[PDB]
Order: sequence, then C-alpha cells, then structure tokens
Amino acid sequence: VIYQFPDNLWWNEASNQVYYAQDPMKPERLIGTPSIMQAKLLKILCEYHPSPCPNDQIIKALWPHGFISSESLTQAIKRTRDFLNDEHKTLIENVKLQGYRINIIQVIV
DNA sequence: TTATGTTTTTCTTATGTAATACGTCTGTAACTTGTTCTTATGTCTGTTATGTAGTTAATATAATTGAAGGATTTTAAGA
Repeated sequence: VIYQFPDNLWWNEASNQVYYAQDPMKPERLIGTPSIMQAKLLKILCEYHPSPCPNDQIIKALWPHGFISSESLTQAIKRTRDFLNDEHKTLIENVKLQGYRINIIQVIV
C-alpha cells in the first residue's frame, strides 16, 4: 500500500520509508524512515482517513500502557509534521475538539 | 619482549519526556442595520342639529316699591 500526500509525498507499506516521488514505488528524494512511534502515528492517521482521528484513540493506540502527561500529544505530532516538513501546517490538519487528520491524496493497493 | 585482537568502559548522540509560556481557533456578546407588519393619529368629507335673522295689521297711548323704635357729630347749602 502506497499513500500519497500533498507536495508529491509518499509513505510506503510495501516498504518502510517516506519519500518525495512522482513514481509510487521508486525511491525519489528520500526523507528516511520514521521511528516506531512516528510510524504508528502515521498508520493511525492514515487508517482513520478520511475521518478525523480522535485524540483519545491516538493516545490509547500509541501508548496503551503509558501515563501520558497530555503534552507529548503535541510534541509528537509537532516533530512528526517536522519530519514530513509540514512548515505550512497543511500536511496534517487539526480540527479542534474533534481530532487530527492527515491529507492523503490516493491509496495504492 | 612486543604486536595485536579483544573486551569492557566511558563519552556522545538520539528518541522520548516533561514543564511552563504563549499564540490560534472558535464561541459568545456588543453594536448596529435593513425589512415588514402594526398602530395611533391627523385630516378630509358627508349629514344633522342648532343658532340666528326676519315677520305678524279690531284697538291698545305718562312705574314702583318698599320704608319704617337711630343717636351723634361734622360740614356744606339755603336764607
């Protein structure tokens, strides 16, 4: 499965890495590989697409057995957008009091 | 005796972890602003009450109205 994101971004499940490509399976302009928690967050946001993803769902999926201080929620989804280079805050959207969403262009299965 | 492979230790970095501080989005409120329906009222008009002006041909030809045990003093008009 290949998820397409704005600015011609791609996250791959046929592999385990993110890139800026115009060819789905071809590794063009590699970003790298997200961490375990980053990959889990990206998977959760892509699965809840096109619906908004609730905050409690994210915290109980990323940290099933962790006493999260309620502020790692924002540091994590700040550096996740930074690692995808979302300087304009357009790649991942926050709808207030409803949750988060990630802008997916197309899905390749 | 000495060169070298190894293993353990310590330093360096990386992902997460949290704390406090401050900006954004959004939810309510103050301030106006346009539109439509309603209402009290000022004004015009018709109808009836009323207020005014006029006329009437035996003859008839100088009030009235009390008013009633007042004393005392002052001052103008008559002679």
